[PDB]
Amino acid sequence: AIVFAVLIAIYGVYLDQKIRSRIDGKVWQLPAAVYGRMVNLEPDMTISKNEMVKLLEATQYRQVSKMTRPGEFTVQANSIEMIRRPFDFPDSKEGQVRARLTFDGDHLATIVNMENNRQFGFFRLDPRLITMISSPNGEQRLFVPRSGFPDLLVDTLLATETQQLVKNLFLSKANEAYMALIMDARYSKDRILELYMNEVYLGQSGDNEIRGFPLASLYYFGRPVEELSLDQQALLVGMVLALERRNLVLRLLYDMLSARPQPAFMQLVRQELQAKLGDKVKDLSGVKIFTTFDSVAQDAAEKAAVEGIPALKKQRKLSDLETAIVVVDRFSGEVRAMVGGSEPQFAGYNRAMQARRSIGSLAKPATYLTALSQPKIYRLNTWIADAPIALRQPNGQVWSPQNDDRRYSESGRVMLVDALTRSMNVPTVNLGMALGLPAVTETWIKLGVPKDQLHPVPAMLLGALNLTPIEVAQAFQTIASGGNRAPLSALRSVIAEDGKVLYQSFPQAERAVPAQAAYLTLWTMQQVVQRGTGRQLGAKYPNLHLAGKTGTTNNNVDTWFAGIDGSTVTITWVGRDNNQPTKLYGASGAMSIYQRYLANQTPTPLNLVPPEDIADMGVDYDGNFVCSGGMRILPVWTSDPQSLCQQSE
Ligand SMILES: *C(=O)[C@@H](NC(=O)Cc1cccs1)[C@H]1N=C(C(=O)O)C(=C)CS1
Repeated sequence: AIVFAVLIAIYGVYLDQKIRSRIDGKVWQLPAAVYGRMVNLEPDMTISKNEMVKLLEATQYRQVSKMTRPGEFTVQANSIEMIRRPFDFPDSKEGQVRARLTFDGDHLATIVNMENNRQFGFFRLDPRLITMISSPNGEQRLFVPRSGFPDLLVDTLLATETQQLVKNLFLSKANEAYMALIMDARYSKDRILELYMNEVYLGQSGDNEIRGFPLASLYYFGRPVEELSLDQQALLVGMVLALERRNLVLRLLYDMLSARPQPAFMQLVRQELQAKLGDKVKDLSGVKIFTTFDSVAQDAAEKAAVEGIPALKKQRKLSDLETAIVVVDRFSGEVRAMVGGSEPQFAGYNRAMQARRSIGSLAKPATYLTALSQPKIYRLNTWIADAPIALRQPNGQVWSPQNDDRRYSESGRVMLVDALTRSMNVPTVNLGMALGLPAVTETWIKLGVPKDQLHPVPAMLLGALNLTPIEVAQAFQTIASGGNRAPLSALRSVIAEDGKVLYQSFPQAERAVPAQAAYLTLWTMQQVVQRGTGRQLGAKYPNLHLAGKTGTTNNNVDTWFAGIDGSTVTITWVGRDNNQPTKLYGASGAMSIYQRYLANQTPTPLNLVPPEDIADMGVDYDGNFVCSGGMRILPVWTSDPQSLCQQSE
């Protein structure tokens, strides 16, 4: 019965149909790749040699003595030499660039291409791959075409071992062998290994399969497939006793070689992807997600949390203590770092987005910002009464707020500037009540805090406002930018596999409060750090000229710190998940975590550029403006400083 060779031949044509429907189109449901911030280096930019090495190491760059592969760098007395690895940037796709970065003190002078010895207007740094968004299959892959793999890695694989391809692609011996002779005849020998190098099982991440050479190289070493050393190339081929198999591959093909994710930040990323695009993203294959994430700021914030919390737990003899750190861009609102606990590597509860706590004294700048927005009535030299308060509540209660020392000024008065500097409760209520709670509540709305959290009662002025550190970061960013509310974002762009722009971020800053009131509040916040509540930071970092504010709720249940540098707004919270005493203050708790965060990186000094109609004016001991001289110089929102003439008469 020669009929058999006809029904098996028609099965081969109906197998060639199946190897077409798959390979001609969607081969895999490639998970979405999440990338960090794309840093553009530029001549005259304020970055040091040490700051650049740290930035490089954080972006998966390895320090060497002589460069041979991309993603490597060398350190010299006043320069850095690097082979910037190829990256498919959304703006323009680039390749290998051998560049030299020459420094002059705290700033970069030149970025010169070592191939033609020419200067760069700006030089692009590739972003670090943070994580992959969980695939529906559970099979995690990162697609790279044939060419992307080095010739040595290909040869380490050929041999040991088309036959395997079909097994992992369509099967649960004769069936695959028939498919193998259908495959090899239809597609080129090089196309065959392209699919093989992106199919093979190489690892396990919980209950998510880590398959293919490009994702395995990063999942095991933290460096791309192109930049794999022969010993590492052998191990990746060998996995297709652990040290023994690496050496087993080495002997097959010597003695030297044989001797040799962000759960807090991703919550915001996944939440923003859902809000901006919807359910349309998840279906699409091989999506590229570009975030605002800073590897340098994060590693520094994690280190400050992992080291600071147990150091505070041993000093105050605490059984349990927790923290939350949110770093956002001063001007754009871009979220650079997010810490939701003392264990930022191993987490389920994100304190930076879920721990809704009383803000305390962090509510004070809203009151002074509302006051300073009215320059014809409220200035820095404005006298505020500091005497016993008794306010009527419905029905029979009397609210008598006190300053922390339960004391009042001998004169019964303080200047607005000192009241915020020292975080004095009594004059803050007096000022807040004279302006009225609806005026102070309106400032908060403009600062971008949630509307449903604002209850306009006298207690609001002192800190009866429950917010998460991210909502506090939004409020402080608005004051820090110079009075522009830039809605906080984790997403820069969302790009399809075919290079199609699905989502693109654009600036949407809104003028919330006047620039002058925001400056006057910021300059006053520099006084808290230098001479007021945050004085311990100001003594450690006097040249940074930080603008800050401490927070210490009633019964030491919460310690807050709102730190502002030249480039970032950092909100720190230190407290207990059981809402209990921490034996800590704003300065000793949250601020101690911020210093460590400042020491763990290189911060940008805050040089307040005064906006329009700002004049430095002299006041006498009585607080009255004087023409020439005065024992105190205060900046004033005025277009004609001859407020002095009117005052002197
Ligand atoms: C605001 O936080 C303000 N707190 C209170 O008045 C309630 C108190 C809590 C502990 C003692 S009184 C306080 N501001 C600071 C600060 O950290 O800036 C505190 C030192 C106490 S007054």
